[PDB]
Amino acid sequence: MNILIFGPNGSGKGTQGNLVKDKYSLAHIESGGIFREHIGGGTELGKKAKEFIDRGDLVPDDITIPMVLETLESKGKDGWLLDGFPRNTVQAQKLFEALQEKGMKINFVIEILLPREVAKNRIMGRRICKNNPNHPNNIFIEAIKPNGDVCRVCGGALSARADDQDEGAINKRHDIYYNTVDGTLAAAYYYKNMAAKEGFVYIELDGESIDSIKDTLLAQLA
Ligand SMILES: [Fe+3]
Repeated sequence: MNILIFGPNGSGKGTQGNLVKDKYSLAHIESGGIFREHIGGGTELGKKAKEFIDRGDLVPDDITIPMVLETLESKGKDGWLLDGFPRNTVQAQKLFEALQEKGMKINFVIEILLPREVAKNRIMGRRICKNNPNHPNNIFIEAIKPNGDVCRVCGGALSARADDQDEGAINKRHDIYYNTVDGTLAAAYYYKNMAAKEGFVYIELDGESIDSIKDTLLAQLA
């Protein structure tokens, strides 16, 4: 079983991913760890990539893509979930041609739908209990709305991390995702539009009841 998953920052994508690869026993291949296996453990491609990195440059796709495929072959031999790559349409199209050339089928693409404005807001609405950071508090998600200026769960003092209030970096990351011309949503639409031709199933998830979404999906797989 081979899955792609797409979703903006603050859609709980990593969470849904995790739930999926547990239930179906898949290897969660994330775009960061690909470069670690390579650029760390020094593969032929890692070595060539690091020359670009060490210069202030991004890796070109004809290095990036072969790398993604090598990780999928070796770590993904029994089923994989790809999160975070492809970020764009040039990458998406190249990825898909590379996949066909190596005969790896996609079985499901998953897209977590969520409006730009609502996504920013779940990032910004997110407060951390000082007693236990796992205690989920969010001004903008009702189910988990905090209790005054203190933790919904245990009533400890809760603060904001200022990476969550960095509208600079959040909008840069979202300008890329919600880019329907050639960015991440364009990458997902590209797959959506060939789902039937290629015979994979494309699953849309309403990103706005954390565990009623976790079985709109569990239901739709195998
Ligand atoms: Fe707490």
